[PDB]
This record gives sequence, structure tokens and C-alpha cells, in this order.
Amino acid sequence: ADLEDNMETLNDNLKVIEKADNAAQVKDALTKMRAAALDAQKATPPKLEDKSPDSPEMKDFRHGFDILVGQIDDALKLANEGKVKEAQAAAEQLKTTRNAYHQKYR
Ligand code: HEM
Repeated sequence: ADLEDNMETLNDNLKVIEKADNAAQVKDALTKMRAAALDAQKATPPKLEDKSPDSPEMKDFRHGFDILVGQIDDALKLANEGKVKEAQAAAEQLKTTRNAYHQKYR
């Protein structure tokens, strides 16, 4: 990963969800989100670079990727069923973990 490109891509996919009037495009974008989260989980966050080497939190800063990717799977389960709307609604919930959790770790 770099990190920059994975973070912007997680954002870009959320932007696609604000437009995509069909479960097709909502899902195709959200797929790229999952890929970017997977690679971001393989990156080192500067907010916690000076951390302890083996800090049990840093090691598990991953918790946000686990929580976020969890909610991405649930959101994908909406549009994949055809609830493209409810996917777009719950996309606002993904924004807490990019806003709140960003304060901790960003
Ligand atoms: C929908 C979920 C998320 C979105 C869309 C998002 C988006 C972004 C964006 C745009 C940036 C910085 C781009 C820039 O200023 O050039 C960023 C940076 C960052 N994010 Fe997120 N983020 C998300 C979730 C998360 C989560 C959950 C974590 C931690 C588990 C995290 C950790 C970070 C870190 C460390 C950076 C700073 C790296 C840098 O300066 O580029 N993000 N994110």
C-alpha cells in the first residue's frame, strides 16, 4: 500500500454510492472500497507511527478496519439484495468511522 491512495479510494467509493441509482454501480464501487480497506490494513498509520512497536492497539488499529469492513459487508448486503437505498443511507454510518475514528487514529 501507500496509504494515501487507499484512503482516497475508500472515500471515492463512498462518493459513488451517493450517485449510483442502482445496486450495480453501488456494489461495483463498494467492491473497490473493500480492496482499498484490505490494502490499508497492510499500511502503517502516521497517527500511530511513533507508537510502541507492539502496542496492543496499534497492532489492532486494525479494529477500525474490522468494524468498518464489517459495516461495508452489511451495506453490501443491502444493495446486493436490491436495497441500494439503505446501502446509501448506511454509507453515512461509514462516515463516523472515517470522522470519529479518524480523530483517534488520523
Ligand atoms: C469510509 C472510511 C474511510 C474513508 C473514506 C477515509 C478517507 C480518508 C482520507 C481522504 C484520508 C486522507 C487523504 C489526504 O488528506 O490526502 C484518510 C487518511 C487516513 N485514514 Fe481514513 N478513511 C476512512 C477510514 C479510516 C479508518 C477506519 C482508519 C483507521 C482504522 C483510517 C485511518 C487513516 C489514516 C491513518 C490516515 C492518514 C494518512 C494520510 O495522511 O494520508 N481511516 N482517510
